[PDB]
Amino acid sequence: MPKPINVRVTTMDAELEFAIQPNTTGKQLFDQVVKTVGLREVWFFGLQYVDSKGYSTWLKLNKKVTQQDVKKENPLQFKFRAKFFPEDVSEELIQEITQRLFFLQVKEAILNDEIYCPPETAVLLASYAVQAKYGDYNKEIHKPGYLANDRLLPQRVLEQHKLTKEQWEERIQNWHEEHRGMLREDSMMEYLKIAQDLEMYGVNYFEIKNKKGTELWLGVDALGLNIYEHDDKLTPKIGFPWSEIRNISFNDKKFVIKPIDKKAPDFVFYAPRLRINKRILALCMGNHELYMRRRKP
Ligand SMILES: O=P(O)(O)O[C@@H]1[C@H](O)[C@H](O)[C@@H](OP(=O)(O)O)[C@H](OP(=O)(O)O)[C@H]1O
Repeated sequence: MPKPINVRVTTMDAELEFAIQPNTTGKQLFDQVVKTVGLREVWFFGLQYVDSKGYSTWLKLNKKVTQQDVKKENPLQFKFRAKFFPEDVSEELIQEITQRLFFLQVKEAILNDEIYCPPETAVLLASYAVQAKYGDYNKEIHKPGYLANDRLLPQRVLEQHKLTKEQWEERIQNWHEEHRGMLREDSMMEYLKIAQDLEMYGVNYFEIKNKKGTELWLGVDALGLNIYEHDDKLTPKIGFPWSEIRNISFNDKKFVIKPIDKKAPDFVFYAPRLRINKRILALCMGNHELYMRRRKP
């Protein structure tokens, strides 16, 4: 009689562990996590893991987690993260819990430079993050240098020799002071409001190439498909909202965008490995279904 498998699921700010059955499905496991967290806006999330070959991967709901080549470790390692992003944080993130998990994930991303962010904006962001952690600024508790141990800015901004840490840190203090009567909840939501407008926010980039053989970037967001030149991942060269796409399919390393736009050329591009296009497709499918449920429903 088969022994249970140990699994470790980690949210941005929590450690969860379960004892799964040899025949448990990704869906049943997802069900457990969500029920345990009390998350309701489930359509945004999913479970992430690394496969035996080393790649990061999204867990398939409709299968036995045991049949998904997830790198064998004692407690199996899983990461609960947001897979899809809303079009407007304010209208779609209702639960206080969902709001927090998005703030925590987006912040990390900013902090790692995964999402470009102008220095002055970065400081402005950092200030809300502290109002959320340290509450209101009290001159007696929050003595100067109360942040010198915090990770607040990306390493990219600190490289601004125009100022120094303590300088940058007091810049943030100014903005912290200005946020006095602000709730924790509200501050995290302002952070999200400011970050959702950043060009690189919510877009999944993929290294691609066209007929010509030229390097190109492919972005999949909640709103459609964007093709970026190489030196610029902020501003698209050609776009394709979900309401402008008639059909998208891939051949081996062949991707065809069929535009609803009756008298417009099909856009075609080639992606490196096959398992890549496989995932690019899954995202398109997802952001598309989420795009519809926002209108037609
Ligand atoms: O029939 P199953 O048990 O789902 O078997 C396949 C498995 O779930 C893959 O992970 C999935 O790729 P995605 O990650 O792109 O879903 C593939 O989809 P496909 O058949 O549409 O390639 C499925 O066929």
